[PDB]
Amino acid sequence: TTTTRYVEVXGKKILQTTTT
Repeated sequence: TTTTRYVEVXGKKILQTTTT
């Protein structure tokens, strides 16, 4: 939960690029 990952969403996936 920091780098470029691909979580399962909308019954598929999606790229993330959020940070804390």
